[PDB]
Amino acid sequence: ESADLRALAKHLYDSYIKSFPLTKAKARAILTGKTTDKSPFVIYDMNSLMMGEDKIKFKHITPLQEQSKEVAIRIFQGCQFRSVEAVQEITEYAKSIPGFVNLDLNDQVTLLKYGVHEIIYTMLASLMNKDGVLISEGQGFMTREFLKSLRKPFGDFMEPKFEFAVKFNALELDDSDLAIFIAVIILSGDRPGLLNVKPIEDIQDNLLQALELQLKLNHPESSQLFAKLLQKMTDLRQIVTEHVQLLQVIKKTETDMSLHPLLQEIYKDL
Amino acid sequence: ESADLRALAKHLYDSYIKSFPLTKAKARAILTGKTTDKSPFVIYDMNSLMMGEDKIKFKHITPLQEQSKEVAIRIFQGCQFRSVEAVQEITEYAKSIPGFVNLDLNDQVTLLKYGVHEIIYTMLASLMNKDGVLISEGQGFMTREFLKSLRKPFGDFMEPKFEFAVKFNALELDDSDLAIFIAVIILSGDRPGLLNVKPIEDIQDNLLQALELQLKLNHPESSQLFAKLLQKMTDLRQIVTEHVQLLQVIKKTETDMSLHPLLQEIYKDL
Ligand SMILES: O=C(O)[C@H](Cc1ccccc1)Oc1ccc(Cc2ccccc2)cc1
Repeated sequence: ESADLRALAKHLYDSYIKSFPLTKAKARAILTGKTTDKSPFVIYDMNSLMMGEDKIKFKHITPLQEQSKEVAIRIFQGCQFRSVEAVQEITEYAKSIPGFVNLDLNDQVTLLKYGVHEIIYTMLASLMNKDGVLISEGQGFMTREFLKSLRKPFGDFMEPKFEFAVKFNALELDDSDLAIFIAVIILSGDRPGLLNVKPIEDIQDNLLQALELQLKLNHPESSQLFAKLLQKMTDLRQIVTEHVQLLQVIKKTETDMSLHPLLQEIYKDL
Repeated sequence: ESADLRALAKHLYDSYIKSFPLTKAKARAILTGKTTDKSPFVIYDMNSLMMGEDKIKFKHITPLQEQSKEVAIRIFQGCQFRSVEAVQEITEYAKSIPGFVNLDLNDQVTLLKYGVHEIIYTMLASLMNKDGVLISEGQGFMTREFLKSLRKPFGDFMEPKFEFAVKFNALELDDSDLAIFIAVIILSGDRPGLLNVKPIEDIQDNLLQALELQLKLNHPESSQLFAKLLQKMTDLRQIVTEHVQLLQVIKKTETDMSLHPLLQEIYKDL
């Protein structure tokens, strides 16, 4: 019954709105869009980052570049702090998906553990355009150039996400569409270690059904949009795999430090 | 008009039968012992192997292998042969996909280059069950266990293909379904280096519509089969990537062995 599907879609949208502060609609207004009423601080250079990190609402380290903590490192570690926040927002959203809390607890943890990275990059694209990505709740904007000019190991960290974003954003999905897509990603079914795959696939089946109707009604002229979005799931997987890769490579840069115990703890691997 | 999509489905199924000598229909009839009009000889150890060249057409070695191209080598030299053969069969099929031959020559080559191995693993599943795979046009059957017991590097080649096969086969697709799915794979558009992406996406869109109708009519009770099939496209990409690194390992261990020219061209790093 299209009734239930349309109902499911609205529910996910409302839940999505309350779990994620920065929506794509908002990010878009700020980005390429005009909506010039409070332009974001732009970070396009070392001086920009420096002469602005003290003026921006960032919570970690202050701008200090002179043989004391490399810029690239501080920026990378900065993305970790934010990803850790996103994880909690995503976890809260997952709990609103009909049926999720009723699943085996271990399976719930497994789905979140393997789905968080794919969701993070999916939503990150909402805050990106070909020229840069929004930062700090949208109060900042770090250029694509400045990021690619960072240290050798770190100058290739965001590029692949930028490439994905450009292609993903070409589908012109809106929040209402994304709310359902993100739920499909969470209720995968092929994650390793799952104990009871049936209820998970049963829910995804219902979610996919809802996603298809949402796309047909919200994008009547976009032929086969459903199929195209689903194929983007292969691009996300590669982004993630490729990501843990550069991560291990970085692991061979910073290691033994008797001052990171409690801090390194808060930031595991995911 | 669904009428035009049905005609396209028929066309592709027709060309598929004409290009691929060993269909899934024939493979299942051979595998399901219920049909013993012509059963396969089974290879599950060295002795069976020796006896294999007896009744089966094996131009390889039968006796000793250690000091004369070991078994593992003989088997993969044979595998290399079938793949090149498979590539030629797929290339022949590609030309029948409406619009393919009318594309920029450079793009035709790029589409085949990236799509060929994804198709091979899809079709290779038609020849597999949880315990082994048909060989030599169905005259033989080599055990999964036998293959996994080969020399350190050679024993890791097939296992992931079997793992893929067992799950892909759970979808219960038949030849008419696969003919359209294979065509969908070839006309990607997100392949690296494409010159004219639009004409490619226009063809894939039409093929996707054809695939969706086919699965709805041929599998009326298989909810979200279309979406489930499309997601399998992520498993294929992974298999290709692992396969490549294994290949790079062999190239360094067997400095006397050679990767066939046609396959060397298709492959590349990164
Ligand atoms: O990579 C390929 O194109 C083929 C693809 C394939 C793999 C499994 C079944 C069918 C086709 O699989 C190969 C795997 C290893 C090798 C290594 C090899 C090189 C020279 C001689 C013997 C083996 C060659 C092909």
